[PDB]
Amino acid sequence: EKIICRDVARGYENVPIPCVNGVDGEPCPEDYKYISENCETSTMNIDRNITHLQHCTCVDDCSSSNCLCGQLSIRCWYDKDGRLLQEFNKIEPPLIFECNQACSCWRNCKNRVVQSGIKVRLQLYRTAKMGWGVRALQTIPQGTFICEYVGELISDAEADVREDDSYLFDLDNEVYCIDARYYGNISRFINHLCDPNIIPVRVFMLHQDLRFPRIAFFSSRDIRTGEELGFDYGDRFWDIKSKYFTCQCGSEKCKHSAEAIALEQSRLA
Ligand SMILES: COc1cc2nc(N(C)C3CCCC3)nc(NC3CCN(C)CC3)c2cc1OC
Ligand SMILES: C[S@@+](CC[C@H](N)C(=O)[O-])C[C@H]1O[C@@H](n2cnc3c(N)ncnc32)[C@H](O)[C@@H]1O
Ligand SMILES: [Zn+2]
Ligand SMILES: [Zn+2]
Ligand SMILES: [Zn+2]
Ligand SMILES: [Zn+2]
Repeated sequence: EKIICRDVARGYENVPIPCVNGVDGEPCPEDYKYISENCETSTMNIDRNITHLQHCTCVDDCSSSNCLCGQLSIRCWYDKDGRLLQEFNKIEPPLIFECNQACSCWRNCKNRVVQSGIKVRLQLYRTAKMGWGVRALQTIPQGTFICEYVGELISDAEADVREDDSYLFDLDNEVYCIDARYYGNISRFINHLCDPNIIPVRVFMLHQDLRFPRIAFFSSRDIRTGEELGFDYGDRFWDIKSKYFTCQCGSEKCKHSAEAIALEQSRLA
C-alpha cells in the first residue's frame, strides 16, 4: 500500500529497498542495525593475505574455459548476462570462486556477479501471516543473483549460547555462523518457503578463507513481479522452532505446517 520507508538500507546498496505495510499497524522494523557487508564482533582473523588467493591470468573478459577462477568452480557458472548456468546444480550447489584483486583481469569481467551487489528491485513488505517478508518488484529470470545473506560472523560455540536463533545461517565445513539478529541486511527478512524460489550458494570473492564463505541467493526459477522470495531454512531450524510455531507458507508441498507435523505424528503409530 503506502511506502513507510524509502530505503531500509540507508543508501548502502546499489538500489534502494523500500518498506510498505498494507496489512497491519506495524511500523518499519527498527530493532536491528542494517549493514551491507558481514561484520565481526570478536577476533576472527579472516585470511586476507593477497598471496593466498588463487587467481586467473586472463586478459579477456574471463568468458573462456581457461579461466582458473572458473576452473576452481569446476566451470564458471555465470552466462554472459551474469546468471547461473542452466545445468547449475541447484540441489547441491558447488562453491563459486569469483575473480579478485590478484587476478590479471578487469573489474568488469564476467566472473564478478556477487561482488557487484544487488541489481534487482526488492521490497520489504508486511505479509499476511509471516510478519515481514521480501518480494520482487520486477520479473527475475531463473539464475539471477538476488542478494547476499549478510550479518554478524560468529563461532559455533558463540551460536550455542545465542538466545535468539531466528536469524541464523550455518556456514559449515571449525564451523561458523552468520547471525543476522542484531546486524543484518535485507536477507534477514526473507521467509521460509517449502516451495522455495531462491537457493543459497557459497561464494568466495576478496578472500578465500574456507571458514567464511559468503552466502549468495540466486533465483531457482523465473520469479514474477510481486512474488514473495523464500528459501528452505532447513531441518535444523524447523526441528527447533516447530514446537513454537508452524509453517504458514501455504504450499501443498508444505512439510512444516501443523497439519503436516500432525499427519507424520499420526502415521507414527
Ligand atoms: C539455520 O537455523 C538455525 C541454525 C542454528 N545453528 C546453531 N548452531 C549452534 C550452529 C553452529 C554451527 C553448527 C550449528 N544453533 C541454533 N540454535 C541453538 C539452539 C540452542 N540455543 C541455546 C542456542 C541456539 C540454530 C538455530 C537455527 O534456527 C532455529
Ligand atoms: C529470518 S526471520 C524472517 C523475517 C521475519 N518474518 C520478520 O518479520 O522479521 C525468521 C522468522 O520469520 C517467521 N517465519 C519465517 N518463515 C515462516 C514460515 N514459513 N511460517 C511461519 N513463520 C515464518 C518466523 O517468526 C521466523 O522465526
Ligand atoms: Zn579469468
Ligand atoms: Zn580470476
Ligand atoms: Zn576475471
Ligand atoms: Zn511450509
